[PDB]
Amino acid sequence: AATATDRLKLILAKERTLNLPYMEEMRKEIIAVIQKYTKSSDIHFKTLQSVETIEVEIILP
Amino acid sequence: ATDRLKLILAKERTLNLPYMEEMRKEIIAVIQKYTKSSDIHFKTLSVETIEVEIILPR
Repeated sequence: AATATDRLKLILAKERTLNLPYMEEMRKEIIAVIQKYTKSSDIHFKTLQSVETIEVEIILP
Repeated sequence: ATDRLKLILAKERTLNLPYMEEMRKEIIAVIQKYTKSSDIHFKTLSVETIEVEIILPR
């Protein structure tokens, strides 16, 4: 319903064309930081215009 | 013209998160650690969203 379970959402957008070989490493660390301050353990992260959005859904404790 | 990056951290504005703004700080740090970007813009806008637009330097 419109009440139980607190979520947090993180989006990382970039040029689909762009290189950046560390995106992964960055993803991992970014998530690591969130878990640190939110103590969350339920984390969902998927990838997909021509913009690419690493989407990350985080359920708070 | 310029290669940008953008990040959104969204939450329900009601919800009380003492640590927001710390996460923001830290998270930016990580991004800088990896992008080395000297240019960063963050603003806060039912749903509170923290947006960080980042300009890559390389």
